[PDB]
Amino acid sequence: LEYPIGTPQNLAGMEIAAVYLQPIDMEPEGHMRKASESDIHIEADIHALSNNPNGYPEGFWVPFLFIKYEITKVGGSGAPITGDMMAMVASDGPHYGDNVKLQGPGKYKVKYTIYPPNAKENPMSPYYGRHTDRETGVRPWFKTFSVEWDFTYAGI
Amino acid sequence: LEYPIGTPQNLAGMEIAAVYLQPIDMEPEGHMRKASESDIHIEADIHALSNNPNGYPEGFWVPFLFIKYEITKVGGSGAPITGDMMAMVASDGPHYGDNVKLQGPGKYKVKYTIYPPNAKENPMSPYYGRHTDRETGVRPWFKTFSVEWDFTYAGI
Ligand SMILES: [Cu+]
Ligand SMILES: [Cu+]
Ligand SMILES: [Fe+3]
Ligand SMILES: [Fe+3]
Ligand SMILES: [Fe+3]
Ligand SMILES: [Fe+3]
Repeated sequence: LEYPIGTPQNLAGMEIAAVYLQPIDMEPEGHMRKASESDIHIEADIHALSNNPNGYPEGFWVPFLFIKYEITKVGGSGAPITGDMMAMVASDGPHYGDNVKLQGPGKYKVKYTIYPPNAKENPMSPYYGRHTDRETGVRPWFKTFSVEWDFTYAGI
Repeated sequence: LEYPIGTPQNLAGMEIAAVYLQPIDMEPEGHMRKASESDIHIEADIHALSNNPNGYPEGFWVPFLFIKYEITKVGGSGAPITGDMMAMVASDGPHYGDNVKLQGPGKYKVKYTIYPPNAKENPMSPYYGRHTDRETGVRPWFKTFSVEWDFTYAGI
């Protein structure tokens, strides 16, 4: 089962939603924190809106992005939980996610930093292209942006 | 306007169609053969079918694949034209494609070799995951396969 973190935010011709669930098992092994050592599996569900400037039809998953997360416990006496999400596929389709260990129940601040395919930070920069010619060309990639939400962790 | 290469073939829970159009200009530069040095831009349009075993909803583009192509001129006294396609986005959405120089008008044989994200040959093996756990898990990736077509090049 999936639990939402705030309401989805629409930016750069995309709908950015943040959900969480029980920790997961993934292939290749050694990328995700072990489920037994994790608290949640945090996800970034990024999908195209109508008239997306980079050629994606409505509802399509936006691939080859790189998402960095920052999770801070509201009022908590702990450091921010940071990490990088990974592109993966599940029963609900492709998404960006990571297995995370939290700092107990309470209110938390979540911040995602979405990097375009051409970003200096994006390892998949040389693997994904964009047509520029008049006939089949699309608009330049969006510039790196951040997105925040507040959520109450109860303990799932 | 795109021109078709035979009829699409349905394999491994996907619909595999081969098209071509005029050569393109792509960002980043230095990956595609120059449009002035090319004859066509060959594409592989791979989309999910209903009941796709790896979690893709119907119509969705299948990402992180690696496609190798082999183009032979029927009866022609020329070497086969080979290469690797690249994941890119255009006005019609994401796909795999490459700029190719043909050997004049005539009948041709096209052969694509589709590699799953976990393939030894696929550079994007450490970049794309798959849930394996009972609840959110999907079926293992398809095994590497080939698809062939015959087409008549008239000259764009
Ligand atoms: Cu995931
Ligand atoms: Cu292309
Ligand atoms: Fe393994
Ligand atoms: Fe294993
Ligand atoms: Fe999800
Ligand atoms: Fe196309």
